[PDB]
Amino acid sequence: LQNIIYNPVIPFVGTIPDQLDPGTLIVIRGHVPSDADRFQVDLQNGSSVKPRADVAFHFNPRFKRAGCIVCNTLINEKWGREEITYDTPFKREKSFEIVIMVLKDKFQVAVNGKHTLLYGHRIGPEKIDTLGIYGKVNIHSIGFSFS
Ligand SMILES: CC(=O)N[C@H]1[C@H](O[C@H]2[C@@H](O)[C@@H](CO)O[C@@H](O[C@H]3[C@H](O)[C@@H](O)[C@H](O)O[C@@H]3CO)[C@@H]2O)O[C@H](CO)[C@@H](O[C@@H]2O[C@H](CO)[C@H](O)[C@H](O)[C@H]2O)[C@@H]1O
Repeated sequence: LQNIIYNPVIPFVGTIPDQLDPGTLIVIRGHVPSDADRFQVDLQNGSSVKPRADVAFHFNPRFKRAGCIVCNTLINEKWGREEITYDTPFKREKSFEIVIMVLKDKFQVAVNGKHTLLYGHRIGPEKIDTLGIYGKVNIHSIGFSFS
């Protein structure tokens, strides 16, 4: 793995140091605290906050009731149609590994070595240069594998 960040402070906002061409991996290892209601990983076009940077891929584990993962895209401060995954591997008080693989037409996400979800590109992945990690989560490491 390349361009590793260890023990970043959350909220984390970081420049992705190369392009997300097909085959590129983003590998995030961390732990979910006991009081977590949600956290999110955002693949952003920049780091503007007003207007809020467009979010090509919002990957949003939620923990209330049975839990789920919500995926969506933010374009000019408007959320698109949510894509919900109900078979969620995340749990409070458990460590995890997220691997986001960039493919031509979509993201593929594996968590803890197991396929979790697909998310079709809504924004060109060439527009992505910024990794945001927010909410109730502890991140141990971030690393990339560029293709
Ligand atoms: C209130 C809140 O937590 N806001 C977050 C924001 O969350 C939204 C996002 O998860 C979308 C995805 O579709 O869903 C929003 O909730 C919807 C419900 O899911 C749905 O059932 C209901 O019908 O409609 C709801 C409203 O649309 C949810 O609020 O996520 C963004 C982007 O990650 C957060 O903004 C980012 O926050 C960080 C700090 O945590 C920084 O400030 C970033 O700059 C900022 O972009 C926002 O806090």
